Amino acid sequence: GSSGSSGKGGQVRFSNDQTIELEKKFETQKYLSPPERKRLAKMLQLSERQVKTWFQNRRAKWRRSGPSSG
Repeated sequence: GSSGSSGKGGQVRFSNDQTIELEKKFETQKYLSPPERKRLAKMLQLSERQVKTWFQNRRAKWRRSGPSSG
């Protein structure tokens, strides 16, 4: 009962599988060099700007989520 959730917010455009991986990646690396991001956009069928914006914004948020002060 107590259990609960929230969010489902954001003007992001991605697919189920796309999002799944898109995240599983940022986990191992908050960022991604051009060499990869380029190929990734082809693997997940996403766009460079989509793989560059998502991550970028992701970290910006993750930072606050993580205790890592500095």
